[PDB]
Amino acid sequence: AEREFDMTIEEVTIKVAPGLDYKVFGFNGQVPGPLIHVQEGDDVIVNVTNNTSLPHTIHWHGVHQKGTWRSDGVPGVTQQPIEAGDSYTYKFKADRIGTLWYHCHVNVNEHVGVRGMWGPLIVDPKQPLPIEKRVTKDVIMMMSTWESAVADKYGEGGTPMNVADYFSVNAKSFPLTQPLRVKKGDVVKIRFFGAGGGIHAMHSHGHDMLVTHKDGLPLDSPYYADTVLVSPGERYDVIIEADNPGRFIFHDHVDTHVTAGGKHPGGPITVIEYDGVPVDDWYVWKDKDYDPNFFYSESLKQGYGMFDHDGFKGEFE
Amino acid sequence: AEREFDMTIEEVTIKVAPGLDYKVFGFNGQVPGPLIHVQEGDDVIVNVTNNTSLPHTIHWHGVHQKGTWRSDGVPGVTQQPIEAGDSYTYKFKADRIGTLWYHCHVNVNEHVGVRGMWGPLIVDPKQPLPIEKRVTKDVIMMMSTWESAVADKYGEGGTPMNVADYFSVNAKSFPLTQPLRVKKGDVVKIRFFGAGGGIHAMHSHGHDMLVTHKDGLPLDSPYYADTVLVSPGERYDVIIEADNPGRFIFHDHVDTHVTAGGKHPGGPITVIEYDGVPVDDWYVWKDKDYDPNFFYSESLKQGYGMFDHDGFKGEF
Amino acid sequence: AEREFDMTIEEVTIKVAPGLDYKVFGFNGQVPGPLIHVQEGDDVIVNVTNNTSLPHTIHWHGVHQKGTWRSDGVPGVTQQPIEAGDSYTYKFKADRIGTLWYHCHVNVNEHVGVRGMWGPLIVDPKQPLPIEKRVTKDVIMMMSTWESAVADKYGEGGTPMNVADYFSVNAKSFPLTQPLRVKKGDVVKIRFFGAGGGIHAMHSHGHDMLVTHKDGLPLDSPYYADTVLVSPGERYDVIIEADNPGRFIFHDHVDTHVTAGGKHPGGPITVIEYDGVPVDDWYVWKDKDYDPNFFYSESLKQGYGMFDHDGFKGEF
Ligand SMILES: [Cl-]
Ligand SMILES: [Cu+2]
Ligand SMILES: [Cu+2]
Ligand SMILES: [Cu+2]
Ligand SMILES: [Cu+2]
Ligand SMILES: [Cu+2]
Ligand SMILES: [Cu+2]
Ligand SMILES: [Cu+2]
Ligand SMILES: [Cu+2]
Ligand SMILES: [Cu+2]
Ligand SMILES: [Cu+2]
Ligand SMILES: [Cu+2]
Ligand SMILES: [Cu+2]
Repeated sequence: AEREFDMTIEEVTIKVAPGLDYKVFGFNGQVPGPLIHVQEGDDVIVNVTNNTSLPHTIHWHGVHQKGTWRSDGVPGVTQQPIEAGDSYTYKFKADRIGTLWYHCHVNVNEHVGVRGMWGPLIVDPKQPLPIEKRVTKDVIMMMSTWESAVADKYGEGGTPMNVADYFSVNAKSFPLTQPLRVKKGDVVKIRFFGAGGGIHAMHSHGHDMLVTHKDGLPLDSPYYADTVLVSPGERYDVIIEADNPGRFIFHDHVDTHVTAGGKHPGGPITVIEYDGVPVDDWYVWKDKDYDPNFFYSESLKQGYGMFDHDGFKGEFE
Repeated sequence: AEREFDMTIEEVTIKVAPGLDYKVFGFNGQVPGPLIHVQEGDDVIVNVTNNTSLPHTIHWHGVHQKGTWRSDGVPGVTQQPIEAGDSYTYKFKADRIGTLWYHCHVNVNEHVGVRGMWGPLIVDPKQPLPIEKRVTKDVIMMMSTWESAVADKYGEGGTPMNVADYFSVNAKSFPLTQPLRVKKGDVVKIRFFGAGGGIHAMHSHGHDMLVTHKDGLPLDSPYYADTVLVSPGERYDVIIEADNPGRFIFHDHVDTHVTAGGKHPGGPITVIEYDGVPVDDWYVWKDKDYDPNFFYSESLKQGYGMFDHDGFKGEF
Repeated sequence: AEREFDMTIEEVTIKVAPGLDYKVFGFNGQVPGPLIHVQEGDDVIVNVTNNTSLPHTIHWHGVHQKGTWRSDGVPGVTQQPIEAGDSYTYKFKADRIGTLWYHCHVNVNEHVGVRGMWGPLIVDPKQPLPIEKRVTKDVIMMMSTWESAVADKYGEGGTPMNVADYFSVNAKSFPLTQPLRVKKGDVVKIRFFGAGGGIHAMHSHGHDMLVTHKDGLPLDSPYYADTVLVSPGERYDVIIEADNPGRFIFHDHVDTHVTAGGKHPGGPITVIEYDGVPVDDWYVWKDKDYDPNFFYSESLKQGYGMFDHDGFKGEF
């Protein structure tokens, strides 16, 4: 099918952590950018308008651009940049399946490293693995890092000289992240993305993960892990069988990453919360103001298309 | 079987490197903490007494806690922490096999990053791989990093603003590590652990490694490597066929990791020393004061239980 | 067959990036060092002369040194170092196949980290994989990092306290790298090496890579990837089918690595350029002074032995 989307690039401010507000260039004014969910073989058209003060592009990471290299999104290689106020249209066939993503390809150390210019692109295979058919909950986790010294200043950041002192999943740092709520018998697909410049060792308490896909393509030899290393650019898809009720933390095991501005706890932490487990008064997330779509799991059920999410939206000036 | 162990947490000082003594929170007053070795299916009970000034927990990494999530050891999530002076009992069924480990889950960036709050938990499958059948020597290597500026003061450390300037295997930096002594024909199982916050590229000279397990679970498709990347949390099990007599160094290949306080050589370095090879006058470890249990290989032959090692104890 | 050659170690200066000249210890005065290409089973003899002011060795990474451990190149473990002005002969059998490499093993944090003391050692297997038989272009990519503060300062560098602020493939930072020129239907073997102290996430636009070898040995279960993480000491071999004409950049996806001295773009970046794709006036490499052997692809076609490359030579 032909699927056409209109995307903008906006200057907004997002709250990454308690006391850390961050200026970003959000696709449709949010970080992570909108979920794009299409079927293998769809023809995709994306009309992009740059409502910011600086040039950008969009690169479609994992998309082969078969006969369509001029839509690859690389400035000075496949196009000139999309200047401030201008528009540009990308066209590609989604013939590469799996967990893909998209991100700016201008000034990437800064724009992708700390300005949140990225989002997920899910291409459903016409022939999914048998296990994929058992899945009852699909979860996106996009990890990145932040340099507080340049939070308020576009044009700086993302160099070896800077210090990454805050860490996140889907642009929030614990406790501002959200739990992953399941019930016994759920079959959970988690898609990990190394969206930023850091390496993240994602560990699930209480469960092993069956690693089934690397960069969106199914492994001939899947393997179990309790800790999956995710590095910039990569994706891993795993399956968790939710057959062990409890409250089980799920987090980046890199020790300095579970900090926020030098304080702990913080960083890419969630909790696998099973519905049947009674809540203790001392539980850190008792009475959490809950977002069921923090990992795009509700959007991923809503059919093909492009989905914004207000829990990811930042504030305009 | 039901296996019941008593553990303490103690404030002790350990020698990590020449030039670097470090204040740690040692399980049973040692770093690495004691080896816990049990069989698939055993019911484990661990009574913990906190003889330190700060709160802690113990999380059993890789243990599913099937029906026992309140023993998972996560403060504010599965329990309130064990306060200074207090005690707490963990109970779980060891139904997950393989190379597991245990560590504090309070203030993890500091307590696991630089205060030595970790140790190995080995669960023997009732049914081991055929490959494991041939093994004649079992070896534990737990890698971690240290920040000299906070060595004497609990309550600081483990952040991106700190500088990790010393590196170790089993809490020693070369030359204070120990050789891995083997004889021709040995079949050596090595279990690597990313116990601290760094990444370690473990490279064996003279030999390829067969990578057989990831996070303690056997791979359907094992593969050979001469360099295995180990990151925080992870474990890799490999097999080395000791069929190539010589002196073969075995070390982290991350270049800045083979330093100590800015000086080379240092860091996670050992030597595979084969029996019978003549020792040259200039050999760095000629006349080494040798500890045959530096990699827990003696303890690992002693059956199920909790094993302290005096070579790992700190001072009060 | 017996393969004997002569290597020297020279103090020279290379250009890593616009504005960054770097003092290195180049094998045969070049960085990457010379390509050594032999067949499985060959007997290799390397006569080394140190024409620098400091001691070095050469370690043959991946080479088992079966019955020849005294040629392993490790100072204080397998030999005394090769002092300034002296010579040393290495002898070994190339019985381990695939993508191997060689590097100094003295002061490695500096000498390998920032002084360019490394090169590729390719051992052709008697029984290549079928896909290897289809290869039309063989490509070596050795990644490393540079600390501009010590560019002029032998004896300094490669510690946690230093700052790696330039990044390269084959000792050049974009735009001083070279394009990977292919034609439609080419079958491209690329060998990635973690030669320096950094981690590199190598991403190919427009194409998936089939990962076929880890540290030079063939995987029983190869797998596709669009991003391959390469860490110090490791090698990965991949295959790209060149079936999608265009201009497709190919680079380290670690965000800070595509900088040069804090400026962007720079670092380990190349472009897969297909023959016959029309060239826009804004294409960054439209006027490139092309070196067809920047990835040793020509040398790799010229027989068994040691190959220098004038494009990698430094200035005395
Ligand atoms: Cl439930
Ligand atoms: Cu941008
Ligand atoms: Cu990308
Ligand atoms: Cu890409
Ligand atoms: Cu944890
Ligand atoms: Cu603790
Ligand atoms: Cu853990
Ligand atoms: Cu855990
Ligand atoms: Cu070595
Ligand atoms: Cu040297
Ligand atoms: Cu090496
Ligand atoms: Cu080696
Ligand atoms: Cu790219």
